[PDB]
Amino acid sequence: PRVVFIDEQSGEYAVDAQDGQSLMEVATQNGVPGIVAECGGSSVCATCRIEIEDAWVEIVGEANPDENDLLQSTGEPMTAGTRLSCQVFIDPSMDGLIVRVPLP
Amino acid sequence: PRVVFIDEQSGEYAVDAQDGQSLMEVATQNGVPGIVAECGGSSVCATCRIEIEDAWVEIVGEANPDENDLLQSTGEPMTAGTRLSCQVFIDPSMDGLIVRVPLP
Ligand code: FES
Ligand code: FES
Repeated sequence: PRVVFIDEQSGEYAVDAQDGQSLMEVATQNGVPGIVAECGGSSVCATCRIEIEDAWVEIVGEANPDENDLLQSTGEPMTAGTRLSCQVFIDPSMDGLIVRVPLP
Repeated sequence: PRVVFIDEQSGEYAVDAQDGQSLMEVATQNGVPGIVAECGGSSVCATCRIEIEDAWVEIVGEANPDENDLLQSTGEPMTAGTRLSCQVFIDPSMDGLIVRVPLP
């Protein structure tokens, strides 16, 4: 599936993901700046945090409870589309997904 | 990933799924009774309906707008877990997923 990453300082990365890859894996494997897997997908580091662009927020689904716990406690206020990219796994429904990378 | 289908009359089917299969595709390919894909995954026939069970309800996420609309229009019972299985796609987070198959 096609996944787009908004670097709102520089433009949109378009990557071709495979099914079952986590969003964080598709970013770190395609050199998308701003996503780092410090804790390796354990919902501790919150460094992989991404923002689902509005149209896709219902598709992707709200954050899991562990995500919601972490994202409401570590740093920036979360919104409807805020997710840990390590918790979002690519699948056919997500072809064309647009996500924004919280950046500098 | 492992998926479990409850026939509440009969027991629990256990199936090994692959990433990127829809849950409906998992049910129909492994002979899980009560799941029919009449419209073939276009959110019309609603004969693929399931109910996510237990703590999987947050993991999978609520129904998408097309599912909610269809489940409203057809008067189908909808709980927090109610999904069109054709709209739910297997990915690594769902290993162990338990869903209820509404049966007779
Ligand atoms: S990689 Fe640490 S929270 Fe996602
Ligand atoms: S197959 Fe018809 S709505 Fe799922």
